[PDB]
Amino acid sequence: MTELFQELLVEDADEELGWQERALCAQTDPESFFPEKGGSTREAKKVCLACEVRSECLEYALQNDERFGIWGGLSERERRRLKKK
DNA sequence: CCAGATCGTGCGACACACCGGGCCAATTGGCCGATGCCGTCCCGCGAACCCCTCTACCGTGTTGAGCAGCAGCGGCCT
Ligand code: SF4
Repeated sequence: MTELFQELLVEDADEELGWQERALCAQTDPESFFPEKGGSTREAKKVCLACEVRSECLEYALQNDERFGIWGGLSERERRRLKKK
């Protein structure tokens, strides 16, 4: 349908700062990614599943070692066990 | 002519609509409490850092043009 022939051939920016700009969650409620009280961690996991820079997000999160929120489709203890493994 | 598409109607299934129950998984996220390394500070000494002081064969010198005010002088006036 309205796919623009996979981004088409009309582009003038020819400039990218980094993989932040390709983040899908930026098009989405930030609050849902930090479940307070008990919360849930599956809808935002589904959102991350379709992210095109999931690997980069996971790598950056692990390298900087944030212990809050859900990054790369994984929550805190998945990151912790991956770090410990 | 007359037979399937369309639709009427019917029976069933049925994917949930409800609105209410009764428990549970995941997943907590706090810092609880205990343990440990770094920032700040107070000397301790020493290198340097800046200021002050003194040395007595003796030695004695660095263009043109325009406009205006002041000093010297010739010459009355008394
Ligand atoms: S993987 Fe990272 S960048 Fe992508 S949507 Fe999830 S949190 Fe955002």
